[PDB]
Amino acid sequence: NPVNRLSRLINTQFWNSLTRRVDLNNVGEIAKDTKIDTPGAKNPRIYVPYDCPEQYEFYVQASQMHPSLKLEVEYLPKKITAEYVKSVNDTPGLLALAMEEHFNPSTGEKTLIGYPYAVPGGRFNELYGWDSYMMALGLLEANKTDVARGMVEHFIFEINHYGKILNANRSYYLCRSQPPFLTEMALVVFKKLGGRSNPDAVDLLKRAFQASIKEYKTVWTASPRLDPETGLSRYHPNGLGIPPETESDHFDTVLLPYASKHGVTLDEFKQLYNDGKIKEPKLDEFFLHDRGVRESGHDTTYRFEGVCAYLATIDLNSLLYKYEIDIADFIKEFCDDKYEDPLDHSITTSAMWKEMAKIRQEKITKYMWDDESGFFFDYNTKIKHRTSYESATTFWALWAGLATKEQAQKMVEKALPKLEMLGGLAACTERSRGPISRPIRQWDYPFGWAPHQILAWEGLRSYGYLTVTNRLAYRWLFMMTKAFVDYNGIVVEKYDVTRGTTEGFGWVNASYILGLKYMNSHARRALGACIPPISFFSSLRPQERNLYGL
Repeated sequence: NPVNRLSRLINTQFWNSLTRRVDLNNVGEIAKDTKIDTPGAKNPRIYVPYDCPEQYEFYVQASQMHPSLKLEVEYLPKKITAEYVKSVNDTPGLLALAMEEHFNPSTGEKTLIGYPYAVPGGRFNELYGWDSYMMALGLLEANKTDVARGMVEHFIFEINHYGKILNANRSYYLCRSQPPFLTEMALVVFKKLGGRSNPDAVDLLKRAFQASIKEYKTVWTASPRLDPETGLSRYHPNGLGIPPETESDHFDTVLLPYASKHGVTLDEFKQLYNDGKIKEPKLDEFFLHDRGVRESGHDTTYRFEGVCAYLATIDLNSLLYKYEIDIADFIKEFCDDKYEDPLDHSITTSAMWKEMAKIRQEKITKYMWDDESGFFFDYNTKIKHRTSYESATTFWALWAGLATKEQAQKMVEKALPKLEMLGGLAACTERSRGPISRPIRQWDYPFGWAPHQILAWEGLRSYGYLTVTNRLAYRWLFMMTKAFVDYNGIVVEKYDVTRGTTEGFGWVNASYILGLKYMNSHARRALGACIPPISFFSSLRPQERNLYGL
């Protein structure tokens, strides 16, 4: 039965196919990085934080053992600056990550072994960003909890030494973040570990929340990302010049015009830009939004083409609302309601945090909500004006819990129909994508994406619309199954939710196990048979058709 074979292969072989764990012999293998091709990129290189000597000694010991790799091991500046990153663009490295202490039990000798993590696909080696949240949900259902907690340990380390959660732990990503989830990623690994009853769990929860507050205070509610006027935040990272790791021809077409306005070749105009010698400020702005897109993780979409860095999206501000509520909880429960920040001696009560969330809610409802069409549009903060773009992310408001009971009912009724295609939620309505000529962007209609599905499921089920989750979860699980059958045992990164023709893919895999949570015996049987959603709902007694909002 196909849904049992795939499910079986996710829970066992694919997760192992995607685990990574850093010890003294694979370091070379992991740190090898093709994405950049200059001289300096020829030897695998790892960079260590300035204040981690025990870990420096580790990777140096490691580099001597398999010296044929010519692995280089460099300490990082204490003060990591956009100007510095721009320099190491030609000498790129894999950033050191978390590491757990393990001791000999009769001699007592300390050993380092890297906490384990998961890649998004057999064609990667880096710990990626928000991907790791979804994947951690799957790993927890497959009772591989060691790998889920592993990644929380890494995200604390990333925040504590590189100052943010990174797109992925490589040198050339040090200036970009990803959508923040660490609060609820901490919570679920906490609950699965034992909750208050596991002391190791309660230690991890506290660390992950001390670190979460640092991220909130110093990344998202902090300039340049924070818009002071509205109070909301934008994906607006630092960073200089052309992103190195791209396809070399990528920007060649947008660069060529300027290169000829300045009367040089493409290469010379590239070098002269990276060296700061070009005052072409709208080109400086283009690359602002590109780096801003790379931070939203919606890479790319016409929702963000050239506008991303000025947009306070429902995406990020829904996630921050979640941070504000999860943090109030942590303080009133584990800090006796008095959290003083060890960095700046800032005394906050959980009442205060809740108050932060209350105003976020009002602000988001103010600039973003549209009681006619049912959506939460993004708000532009330079043009000071709302968008017409209907995004699947409007449901993050429910995932986070900032929308009112009244608002959700309006969204289910008026907005969910503009987005619900054959196999689930398209990333955006057909209207808002526009026409194609203007190539198609992969986060746009007709594509639908695992993270959008997973968040809308939990978000609907939170506001009481589980009957609607069940219908949506069917259309997804079905379309994934018929592909694994037809495409002859293969799983795919993105899916067309409008029509349908060896390691899995992280959050796709995880999307499957988590949607099966939502299916009864009858439904699984109809899935095994590859019965399309219309046929199957049709085949049902109206009492049970009610279970799918029909």
